[PDB]
Amino acid sequence: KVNEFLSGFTKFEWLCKESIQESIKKFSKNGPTLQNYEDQLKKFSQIEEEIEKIVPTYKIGAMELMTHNICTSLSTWAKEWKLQYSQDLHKRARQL
Repeated sequence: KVNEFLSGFTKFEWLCKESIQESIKKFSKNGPTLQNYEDQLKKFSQIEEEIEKIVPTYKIGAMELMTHNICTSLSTWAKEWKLQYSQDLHKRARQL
């Protein structure tokens, strides 16, 4: 049951791979539009919605889990991409 939770949450673990700078740099090399940047910020806010959606806290048999730790991890991981987006926005302004 833990692993079922974990499988539902691999999509959220995607943060760990996406946190690499190379992914955001490939997407930035794509030269996306302002609407695209806004779409990534919005998908990011939706990620945050899922981060607060840590409702499952069922005691796994006779074991109680610490979900707030996971939530905090996800939130920090998250914040990474927003700071990345601000820093690339500034250099777009620079070049153009």
